[PDB]
Amino acid sequence: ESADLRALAKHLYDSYIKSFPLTKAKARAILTGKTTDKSPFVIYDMNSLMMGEDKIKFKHITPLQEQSKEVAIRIFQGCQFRSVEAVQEITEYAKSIPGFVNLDLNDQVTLLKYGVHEIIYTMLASLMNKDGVLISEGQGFMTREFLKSLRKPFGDFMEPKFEFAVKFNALELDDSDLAIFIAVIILSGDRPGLLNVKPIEDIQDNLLQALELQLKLNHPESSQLFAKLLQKMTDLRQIVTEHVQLLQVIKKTETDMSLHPLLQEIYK
Amino acid sequence: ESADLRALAKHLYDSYIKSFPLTKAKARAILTGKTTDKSPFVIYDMNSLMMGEDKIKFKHITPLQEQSKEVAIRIFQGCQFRSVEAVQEITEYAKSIPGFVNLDLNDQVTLLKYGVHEIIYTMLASLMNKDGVLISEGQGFMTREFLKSLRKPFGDFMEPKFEFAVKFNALELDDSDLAIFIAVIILSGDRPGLLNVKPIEDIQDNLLQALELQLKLNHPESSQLFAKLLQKMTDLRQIVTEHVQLLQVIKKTETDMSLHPLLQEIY
Ligand SMILES: O=C(O)[C@H](Cc1ccc(-c2ccccc2)cc1)Oc1ccc(-c2ccccc2)cc1
Repeated sequence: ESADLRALAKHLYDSYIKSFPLTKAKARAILTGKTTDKSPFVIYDMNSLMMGEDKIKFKHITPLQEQSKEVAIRIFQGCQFRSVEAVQEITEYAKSIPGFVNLDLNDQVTLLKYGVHEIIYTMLASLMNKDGVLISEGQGFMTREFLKSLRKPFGDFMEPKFEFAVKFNALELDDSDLAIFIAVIILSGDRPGLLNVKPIEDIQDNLLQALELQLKLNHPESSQLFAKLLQKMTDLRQIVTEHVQLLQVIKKTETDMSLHPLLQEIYK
Repeated sequence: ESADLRALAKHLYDSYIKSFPLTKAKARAILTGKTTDKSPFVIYDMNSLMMGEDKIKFKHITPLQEQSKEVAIRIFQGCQFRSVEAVQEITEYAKSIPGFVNLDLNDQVTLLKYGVHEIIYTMLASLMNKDGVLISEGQGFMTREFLKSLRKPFGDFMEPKFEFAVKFNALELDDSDLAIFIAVIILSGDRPGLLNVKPIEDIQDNLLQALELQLKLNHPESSQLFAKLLQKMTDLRQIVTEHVQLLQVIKKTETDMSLHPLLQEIY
């Protein structure tokens, strides 16, 4: 019966809300300006950056850079802390996924290990528009151009994201939809090291049906969306892959940089 | 209307047959399956390879392994020769997919250029099983072991395909299913340099609709088969991408040989 999928649809949207403070909806309301209830301070140049710390809560170094942790770093390190906070949230959302907490704990760990970032970059799409990405719970907004215009081993970090995001937001999906999609991303099974695929495959199979229907109802006039959406899961894999190697480059550049353990562990 | 799709699917099935000599069905019967009416010649040992040129018309080389060109290469350069026949077999099939031709000539070429490797490794899983892959018009059968016992680079070459294949075959798809699947791969749409996507996506949307029903009316007991088949295309995009990585190193090997250029152009 569908009614059960719809109920499952309802269940996941409900945990999504409880788990993530900045829903795509809050985010877009901030970007589309129209609803100028609260607009973001815009960081487009080093000048703005220093200013931003003033306007927004930035415990980083506002004044001089180079000799005391340059900008490129503080932004990257500032970025680090956000992923972690992202991981704690996604981890929190997984638990609410029917059947996820009853899987071999080892598996649960593997699913989060490989799922976290494809999910991080999908949610990130929600905070991005052709020209930039919201930061600090939406209080700020940092330009795509300003980001691309960063140092050699740091300016190449976001561009690929933006590209995936521009074509992804293209599908015009909303939170109710992402809720299930990230759930499907989590219960993969092609993950290296899994011990009991079938039980995992058995849940994802239920999620997908839930998605199929969700996309059908939420997007009638949108032909073949479900099919186009699953294919998007391929763009992610690449992004991650490019993300880790470019990441390795850093390890060598600045051996004085420290990768947050919760992230150091996840990577492999 | 389900009538037009059922038609489209049959149309594609009919074409796929005329274009592809060795069908899964065929290869299957032959493989680990029985149907032993003409058992295929096996190549499990460095010695079974040699003497394999006697029967099994190989249009590319004679058996000679003794300080006179290595085996790994002779085999590697064989997979190529065959893939090139493949490309042609695919080009014909591509040209029978409704709308395909009425597409910008540059778009057709682009679609073909990037979607050919994925189509191959998909069809290669037809001729494979966890123990080995069917060779030469299905006349032969080279062992997985042997391929894994090849040269250093040439070693971790086919393995990633054997693993993809095992998992792909698990889906237990038939030629009627594969036929529509191949088309969907071709008419992708997110290919670099395309000029006019709309017509492309429009035809794929249609092929995706066709595939869905196809799988519905042939694997009912199967669940979310469509979804799972679609997420297999990512494992494909990966096989091919990782295949240029193990192929880029080959350039750093056998290429600069004064006597062999007219052959380098062919590939
Ligand atoms: O983290 C974010 O919210 C954004 C988008 C983003 C970018 C990259 C990732 C990322 C995810 C996993 C590993 C590495 C990076 C995750 C999110 O990137 C930012 C970069 C800098 C800042 C920033 C924070 C404080 C002061 C100045 C800039 C904010 C966001």
